[PDB]
Amino acid sequence: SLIEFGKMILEETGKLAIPSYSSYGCYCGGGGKGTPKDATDRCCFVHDCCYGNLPDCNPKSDRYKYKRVNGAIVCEDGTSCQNRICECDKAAAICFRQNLTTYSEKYELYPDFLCKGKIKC
Repeated sequence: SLIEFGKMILEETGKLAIPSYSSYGCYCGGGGKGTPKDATDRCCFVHDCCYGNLPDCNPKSDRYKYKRVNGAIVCEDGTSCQNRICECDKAAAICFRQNLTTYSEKYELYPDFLCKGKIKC
């Protein structure tokens, strides 16, 4: 769930999911159209695609558990949806941490009409 995702993001990056990653670019938050603007946005695209691979799961509300072993994120065992959701989210958090040096506030509240283009998962 967004509660766990939010916590991963904060832990990894030192940034609050809302609003740093909830209105960024074309895919972070309410994405769904266009070419991703930068590496962070691409992280959101991949994350959207990962969720899109689980059409009978409910990633926003189904809670999972995770722990850290030596700083690394480890998804605890739960149902099979919880497992897959967690791996999607873990990958996004690490993607965000990897691209922190190019995070650009100019993409915050990015306007919808500028999200142009096409990109398949």
